[PDB]
Amino acid sequence: KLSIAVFALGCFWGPDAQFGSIKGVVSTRVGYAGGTTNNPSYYNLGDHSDSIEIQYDANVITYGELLNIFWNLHNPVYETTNRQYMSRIFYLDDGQKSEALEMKRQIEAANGEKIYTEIVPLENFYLAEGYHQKYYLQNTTKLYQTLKAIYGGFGNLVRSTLAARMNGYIAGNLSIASLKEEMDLVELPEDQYEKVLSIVEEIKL
Ligand SMILES: C[S@](=O)CC[C@H](N)C(=O)O
Repeated sequence: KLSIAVFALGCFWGPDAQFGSIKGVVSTRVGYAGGTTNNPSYYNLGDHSDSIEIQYDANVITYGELLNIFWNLHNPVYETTNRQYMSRIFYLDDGQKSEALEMKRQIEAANGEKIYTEIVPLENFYLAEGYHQKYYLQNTTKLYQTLKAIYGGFGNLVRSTLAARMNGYIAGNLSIASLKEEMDLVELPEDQYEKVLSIVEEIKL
């Protein structure tokens, strides 16, 4: 049992890699939310926004810390009607709602600009296509294939904490030192630890 935040802040690849680099974030998935059609998809998006579902351990990171990361990944100071990329916070309860509203007020005071992020109730979140998940990792072929065999397949891999961290590492959002600690948590057999580590070290160059 973990806590859930659902945010929208533009194309979801960067957010996936950024939030997935953070201690306390257990898993991420990208998808679509905020519209009024069931089962949207990339070429049939309707009025939905590109969104990220963050599953986090509230004992380790708070919703307030996640909102602060959210507002540091983009600066939503213009009003657009482009639903696919609109800045939105989908609250799952009234505590999330009030923390978001308060933090939005603080930001507007501290920097002087109106924030256009819509703070709205989460209705339905729909998972994006598999090719959008852990996008940087998926497109780093050897590392991906190795990790995928270790986790037992695509679904198990992309739902894992280590994939979230690896994806963030490839994207440039996590140090190799922190990544290595994460690899340590998984307790791989020595040989697999070494295969993964040499790919990762080769990526650092
Ligand atoms: C998920 S974003 O809307 C897609 C952006 C585009 N395919 C690109 O590679 O630049």
